Amino acid sequence: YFQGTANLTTSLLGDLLDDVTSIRHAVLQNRAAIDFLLLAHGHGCEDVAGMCSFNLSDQSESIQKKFQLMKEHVNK
Amino acid sequence: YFQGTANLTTSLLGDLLDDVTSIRHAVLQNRAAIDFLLLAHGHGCEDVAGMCSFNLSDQSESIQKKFQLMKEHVNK
Amino acid sequence: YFQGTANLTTSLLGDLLDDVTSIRHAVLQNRAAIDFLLLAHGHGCEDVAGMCSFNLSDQSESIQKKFQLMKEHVNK
Ligand SMILES: [Cl-]
Repeated sequence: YFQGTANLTTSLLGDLLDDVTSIRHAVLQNRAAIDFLLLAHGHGCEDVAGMCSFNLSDQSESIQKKFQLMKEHVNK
Repeated sequence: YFQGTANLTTSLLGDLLDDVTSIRHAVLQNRAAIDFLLLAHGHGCEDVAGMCSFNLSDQSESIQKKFQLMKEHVNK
Repeated sequence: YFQGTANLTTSLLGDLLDDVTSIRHAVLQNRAAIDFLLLAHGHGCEDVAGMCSFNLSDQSESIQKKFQLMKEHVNK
């Protein structure tokens, strides 16, 4: 049914949001590690494109609320 | 039609799953590279937040099967 | 309505595509940083699994056009 397709979509998006959140966290831990290494070479994060930045696209707020709204709409 | 919207959604999700899988793999290769560098400074991965961990959110199993179920449901 | 579910889905996918694009960019900047460090140890990217590669799964073209087609179809 349409409820079928819809519920599959939200289930799937749920899993995918959680994997992407997890990916982002790892990338930022990786960047922090990199900056410690640059430090130990006597270099600052400014010596490497992007390495000072820890404010990635983080539309996490927006996505969680829309996801909730979608579920509540799709499964009620 | 609804089949239209649905088939666009699964096509798109297909591409996105493949890009996210690929991203995760790269992040884990990046972390492995980092740990080799920490090693060469005489440090262990325990000296850097997260650097020992290679078990990221990996709901890949779950997502592939739901994706398959969605396609088969959406396009049959 | 179905337009409801649909418009929520595209809004959400929009945010997610933008976050994933942003993630990928960061991972590639992280890899570039890593390679500079390997260099400073007298090693080439060939000494570390994946570190030479900057051509990640990048189905960005395909996804943007399908996303556009989906919106135009879903919200018209
Ligand atoms: Cl990374």
